[PDB]
Amino acid sequence: DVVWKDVDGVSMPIPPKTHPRLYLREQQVPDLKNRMNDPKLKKVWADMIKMQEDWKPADIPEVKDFRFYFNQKGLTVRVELMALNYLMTKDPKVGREAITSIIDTLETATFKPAGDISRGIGLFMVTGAIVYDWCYDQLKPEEKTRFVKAFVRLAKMLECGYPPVKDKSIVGAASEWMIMRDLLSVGIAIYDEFPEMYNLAAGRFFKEHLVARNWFYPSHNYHQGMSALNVRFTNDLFALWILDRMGAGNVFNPGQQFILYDAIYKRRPDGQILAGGDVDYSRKKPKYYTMPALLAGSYYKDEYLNYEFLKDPNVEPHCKLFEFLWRDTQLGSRKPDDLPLSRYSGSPFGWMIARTGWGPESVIAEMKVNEYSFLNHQHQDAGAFQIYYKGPLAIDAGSYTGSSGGYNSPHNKNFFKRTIAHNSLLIYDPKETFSSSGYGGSDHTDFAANDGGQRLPGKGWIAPRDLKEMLAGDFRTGKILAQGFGPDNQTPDYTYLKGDITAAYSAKVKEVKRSFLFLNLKDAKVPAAMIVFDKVVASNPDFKKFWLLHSIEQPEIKGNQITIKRTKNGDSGMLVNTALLPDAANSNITSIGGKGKDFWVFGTNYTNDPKPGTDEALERGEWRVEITPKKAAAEDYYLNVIQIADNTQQKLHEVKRIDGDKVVGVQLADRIVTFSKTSETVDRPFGFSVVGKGTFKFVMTDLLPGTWQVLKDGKILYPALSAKGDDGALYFEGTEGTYRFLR
Amino acid sequence: DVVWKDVDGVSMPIPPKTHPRLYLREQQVPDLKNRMNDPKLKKVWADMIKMQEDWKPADIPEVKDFRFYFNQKGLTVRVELMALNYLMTKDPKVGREAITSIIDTLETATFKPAGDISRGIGLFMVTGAIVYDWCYDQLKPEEKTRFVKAFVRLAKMLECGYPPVKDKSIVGAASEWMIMRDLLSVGIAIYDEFPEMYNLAAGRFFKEHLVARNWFYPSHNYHQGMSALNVRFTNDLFALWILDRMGAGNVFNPGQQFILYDAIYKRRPDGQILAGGDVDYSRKKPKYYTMPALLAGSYYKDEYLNYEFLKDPNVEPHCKLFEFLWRDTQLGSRKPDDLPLSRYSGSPFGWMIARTGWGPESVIAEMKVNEYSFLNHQHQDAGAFQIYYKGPLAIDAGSYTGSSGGYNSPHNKNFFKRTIAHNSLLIYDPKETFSSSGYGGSDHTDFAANDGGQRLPGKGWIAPRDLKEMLAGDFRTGKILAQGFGPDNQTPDYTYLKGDITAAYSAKVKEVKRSFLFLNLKDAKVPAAMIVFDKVVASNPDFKKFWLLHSIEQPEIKGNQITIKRTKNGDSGMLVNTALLPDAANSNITSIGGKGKDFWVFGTNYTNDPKPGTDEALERGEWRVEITPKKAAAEDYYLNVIQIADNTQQKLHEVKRIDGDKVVGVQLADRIVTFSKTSETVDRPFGFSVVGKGTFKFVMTDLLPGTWQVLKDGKILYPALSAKGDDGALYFEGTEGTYRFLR
Ligand SMILES: CC(=O)N[C@@H]1[C@@H](O)[C@H](O[C@@H]2O[C@H](C(=O)O)[C@@H](O[C@H]3O[C@H](CO)[C@@H](O[C@@H]4OC(C(=O)O)=C[C@H](O)[C@H]4O)[C@H](O)[C@H]3NC(C)=O)[C@H](O)[C@H]2O)[C@@H](CO)O[C@H]1O
Ligand SMILES: CC(=O)N[C@@H]1[C@@H](O)[C@H](O[C@@H]2O[C@H](C(=O)O)[C@@H](O[C@H]3O[C@H](CO)[C@@H](O[C@@H]4OC(C(=O)O)=C[C@H](O)[C@H]4O)[C@H](O)[C@H]3NC(C)=O)[C@H](O)[C@H]2O)[C@@H](CO)O[C@H]1O
Ligand SMILES: [Zn+2]
Ligand SMILES: [Zn+2]
Repeated sequence: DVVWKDVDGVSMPIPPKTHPRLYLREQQVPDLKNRMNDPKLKKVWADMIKMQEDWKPADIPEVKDFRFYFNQKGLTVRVELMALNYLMTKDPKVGREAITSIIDTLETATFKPAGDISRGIGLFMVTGAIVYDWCYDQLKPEEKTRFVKAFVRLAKMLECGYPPVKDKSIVGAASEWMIMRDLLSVGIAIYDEFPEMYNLAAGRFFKEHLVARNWFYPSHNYHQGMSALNVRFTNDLFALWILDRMGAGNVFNPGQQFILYDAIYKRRPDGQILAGGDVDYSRKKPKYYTMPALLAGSYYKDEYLNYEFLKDPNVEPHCKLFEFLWRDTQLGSRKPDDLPLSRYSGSPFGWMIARTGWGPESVIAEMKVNEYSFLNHQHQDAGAFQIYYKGPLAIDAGSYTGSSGGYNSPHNKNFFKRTIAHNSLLIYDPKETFSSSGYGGSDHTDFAANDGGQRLPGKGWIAPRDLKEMLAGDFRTGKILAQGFGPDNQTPDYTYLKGDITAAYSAKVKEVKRSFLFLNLKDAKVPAAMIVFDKVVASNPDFKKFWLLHSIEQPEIKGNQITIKRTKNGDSGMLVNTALLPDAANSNITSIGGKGKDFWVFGTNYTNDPKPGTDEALERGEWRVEITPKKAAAEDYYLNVIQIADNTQQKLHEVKRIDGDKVVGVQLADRIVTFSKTSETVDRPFGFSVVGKGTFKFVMTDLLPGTWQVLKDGKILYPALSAKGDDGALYFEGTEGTYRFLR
Repeated sequence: DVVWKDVDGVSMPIPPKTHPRLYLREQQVPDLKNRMNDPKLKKVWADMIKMQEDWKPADIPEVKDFRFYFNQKGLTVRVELMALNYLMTKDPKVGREAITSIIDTLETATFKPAGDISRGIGLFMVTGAIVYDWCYDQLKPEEKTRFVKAFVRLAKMLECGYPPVKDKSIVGAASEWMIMRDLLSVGIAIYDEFPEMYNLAAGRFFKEHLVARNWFYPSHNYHQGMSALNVRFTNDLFALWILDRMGAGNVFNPGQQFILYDAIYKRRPDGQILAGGDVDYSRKKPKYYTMPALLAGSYYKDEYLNYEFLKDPNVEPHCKLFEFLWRDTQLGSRKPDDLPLSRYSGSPFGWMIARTGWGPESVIAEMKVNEYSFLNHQHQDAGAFQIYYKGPLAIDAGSYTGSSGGYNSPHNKNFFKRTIAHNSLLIYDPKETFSSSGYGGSDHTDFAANDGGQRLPGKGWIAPRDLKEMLAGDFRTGKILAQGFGPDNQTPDYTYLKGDITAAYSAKVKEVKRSFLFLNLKDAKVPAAMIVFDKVVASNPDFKKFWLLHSIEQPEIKGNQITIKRTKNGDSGMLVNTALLPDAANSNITSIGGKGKDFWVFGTNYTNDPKPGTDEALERGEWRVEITPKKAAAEDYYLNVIQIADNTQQKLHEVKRIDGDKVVGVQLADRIVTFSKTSETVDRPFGFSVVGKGTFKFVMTDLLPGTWQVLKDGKILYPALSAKGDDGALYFEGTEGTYRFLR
């Protein structure tokens, strides 16, 4: 491998004194002949031969944005294949044709302003880098200088600038192609003649990008939502491949392999993915993570991810070369069916995804804390839950695009990215301000709507530059208190998550806690249920509290019982919530929605109608239920029990609130769940009563870790059970009677 | 109940303006008639009638120490029964007889200096308290003043002094009868006429005693060894009963109920208890915790503890009255047989006791970290292990008393209470001092022997006054890193404990870690095994490292195998330890022992031969094995595998050391166990190979909590398993092959 040296205060690999070193080294060159003859890889080579053809004037848009370049055609493809051919034959004149065909265009290329033009520019730099490195020994001394100058000229055009001192290192445009693929690629190629570019680009990557990613990688997830995952993660994977193939091995935390597992857990039976962050909706074509699946699966030799890639093994034209260079065509492939039904993502996330299966009958439930906010495409949705069953039931509302506009739309700023769009909690301080001066790249606004929701972190709702700035700022939004699933790893009866999300809100609250308990009921009539226990303490009793439940179609409210159904688009799922706390005498349950109220925010509706032929299921939503206390008080508690079944189901389980000693709980089906009445650690004896036939499965939470003793009807049932630290919980089986717990 | 009021800066209950309030209130008085007619409580009443008889001159010792008074006879018993009779009949002249019979003696009683005389003095005060309170309405005004004065005179004689400002509040004489029973009792009785005594005595209890006990109670154990448990804990239980019966409810952490469970777990099949702290040995009569079992069992209505009491329901004479007053004769009783085979005691202890059963064939293994030292009767034994099977095998060596002397003996100071007496670790710094100027009440010595062991905390090896001083001192000796047992709670295949005990030693070390893994092999030929993995980093490579294994009889050393047998006193157990690390080329294994070397400490043997007719089995020990590296180095590791079986078992389990990627481990029987090679958190992929037939049970420790993936032979075995925070472990079954773990 390469030598690692301290450059500008950081340990970094130095590009080896050898060519090629871009995307491969000498030793992989002889294998190109074999990859060429590989059946699997010859469609992709044929594709590249076809890309050599120039655009047809009748198809060339007037605005050539990133899509025009990413759909790479013509000269740049031709020179790349000459460079490749020179690699494989070393015929001097082939290397000459490559160099002479690209040099002049590289020097003079101009790019009219347009959507993400830096992507087109950067791709043009990559073509130059490929030739420079692959045909290096054919370069004349003057040609070397000309390339360098051209490379600098182009780099100055990028959003990150050159030096690359602009934008952000965890999110934003600089967390995409420009540094991790483009600048890096060129830096490596021209290092021997002009080391500055590498020193600067890789310097920022190693100092900032790598540090931030290695920080959250261990919890196997990403923070930009289910769409931005593609572009953002794809680029992490480019840096991974580029530096590895350069000879620096793997520079990322190996946990990087399992990040995409999240996308797998979130796949619906209808080809789409569970919502999260900036996303739009469609029902016309399945959603794919092709490139990340290719790069991650082929590097880490992961069959689950390769299965993901193989669903649609069709890369964007500009990435075809990298599939040809890097794809592992001998790697096996695995359906997700044998994967455990729940997966936990820890700090700084605190996320649980829980399923009842892997097919068309599976319930898919998401529960989130959010210890930190990464902003950009992430939403202020700490504490949010989302449930899908034969259709989206408890939904993550709003849409990224629509009639309102794009990223900068009032809809994004005032609803979509805000708490009120999610199944979370609102405490309304009428005098609270929400500074948004830093949000977006244009059409800025000083303040966003007051939604009674969570803070906008950063300098006017704008992401920090790096982890350094992030940790020193106000981006902490929560603290994971407890978590766990069991008793079986494979098919857990329950999935538990608790967070303190006080830090997500302003000083308008003193304490905001949420405990999720999802139940896999192992039952046909009623496959699943979710229990949500909330403690909210406002600094002013007069700050109105809201508990939100979003849906597509209009909910039915009958007393304490809310029914949500899917009846469209082939969806037939149903959701029924029993409101337990506050009690009947202190509970107001209302629904807001329909046209003019689908995106309602204390006065104003932030209209965002679907663009033509998009979101045919209206998953952006139209309705929400609001539960609010009748009486103004500082401290309040929410207790809600959601059941999930087919919409034709008439008889669900009856729910009982359990009132015991120091505990409040729920009993439905054959399950019992308890929480501390004040949602604090129970460090003293407590107890409650159970009435009902058969055997029940108990989950007791909020318990001081250590040895507990369980008595029933005055007699010892379990002489000693252990509550553990990660969940602070007890699980056991038992029948009806009066229970006592000793600690 | 009573009113709680804040006296001298603490919240504390005020004695009610009513009599009686000592040991009972009006409402329990009518029940005394029933208790009198209770069959179970008649023998105890008859006993008390017999105690009324005075000593016979031919039996009165010339030194009347605490035993002379605790074996209470004569006048004081008579007046107590007259007070009791007055309670039950309210015949004015009975109350008068009680008062007039005791008043003189109380005023003039003198006590010649002798062993723990404060115990006799305090008992005399209790008799006065009983009369004063129970016969209060018969007291003349001048008699009240006389009592008060007499009570003060007597209280000034106590070791704690009066005011009770002397000695210690977590250990020592002041953690016995004098405050928690005696001063407290008198204070309550005379509160209306002289509240100072209660204010002062209860003051210290509530400010100091209670705070310290409530601090460690939650982990259900005690810190003074298996003998001092009686007197020390009994007195905690007196304060419990006295304040409760006064009307203040339970002032202790309810965790108090389960402390004695420890004694139950440590009971051998021969009637004795596993060693720990200051203890002596006998094989003539079973060991009992009668009084603690009585008070704790009857107060908390615990059948397990009542069973303990009923084994020998024979209370010391001076405690007969309290059995009559407080014993629950209707309470049920339980053998320990249904109790889980392992029990964990957390902070500030970090102790695991693990068994294979509850009868004559049970192995009993103890594993200790020690996060703090309480001194007094506790030993400097952080990291120590002890194993019993059909006899004491890996022993806790030395003896409390013997030819050397008592508490102050050179044997106690230089061996018994020191690391070298235990199965732990030594790092010999030849220039280290061990200050002992504060140890003991007499015959003080400035310095104790250098045993290469653990520090002597406190001001010259003397306990702190209270928790306040303790936490601010140098009494921290360890940190629990991980713990756990499973997979089944009832009959765990493994019991795991890991601690960093660096703080137990001086700066002569940088790092000292010990991981215990006990295996219940569920096997007739070889019931159990213990694996011990040690990391030791010295500040000077030249500081000789020792790994200790103590035994009664002479060990056999054959290469890397050490065999220890019991062949005496009906004991037939055997221990075989396979030394894995250091390896053969860096391992020295020697034994020291026999006469002149049984208590050997780098130059000197601290002889302590048994007193006549004591320790028939010589459990004080005679031998130890020392394992030391051949080469001087700063960092060293010990890996030792102990198997346990009958001394007739000829063939044991073959032991294999597992050398893998980032991990070291053990394979024996059907068990696989691994540790981080540096005993650090493994946060990267790791692997190793397993060769052998059949299914194996795996326990991988030192892992980063999160989702792990297990492959073998290059294929997915387990797609996702969860290592939890408390144990940092993975557990699963598998057959032979090449294993790889991903995180
Ligand atoms: C740090 C920070 O907050 N930065 C903000 C920028 O993020 C933001 O820039 C806008 O970012 C969006 C974006 O979604 O990333 C750009 O949208 C364009 O690129 C995306 C992703 O490639 C396109 O989206 C998708 O289309 C498809 C598809 O057609 O199949 C696949 C993906 O799943 C889907 O998400 C999107 O169509 C592009 N839109 C264009 C070209 O108009 C914006 O271009 C970009 O401006 C700025 C905005 O002001 O604010 C920063 O603060
Ligand atoms: C804070 C501190 O460190 N204080 C030190 C004192 O603890 C210490 O005082 C000595 O403490 C011992 C002790 O063991 O507690 C006293 O021993 C006497 O009392 C104990 C308990 O009642 C007797 O022990 C029991 O004997 C029997 C039995 O008779 O069947 C069974 C029990 O299992 C066993 O524990 C012990 O026998 C008593 N002594 C005698 C001679 O009979 C000492 O009297 C007491 O001095 C002092 C010592 O200098 O040092 C302080 O620093
Ligand atoms: Zn959202
Ligand atoms: Zn000891």
